[PDB]
Amino acid sequence: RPFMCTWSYCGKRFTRSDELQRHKRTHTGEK
Ligand SMILES: [Zn+2]
Repeated sequence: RPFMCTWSYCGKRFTRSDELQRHKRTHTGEK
């Protein structure tokens, strides 16, 4: 699965691109 978050500290792979969008959406700060 070519879906991995860029957050190194995160250390978690994904199966859907949408996940990273929303998950990363709150990886830091708040936005
Ligand atoms: Zn992540």
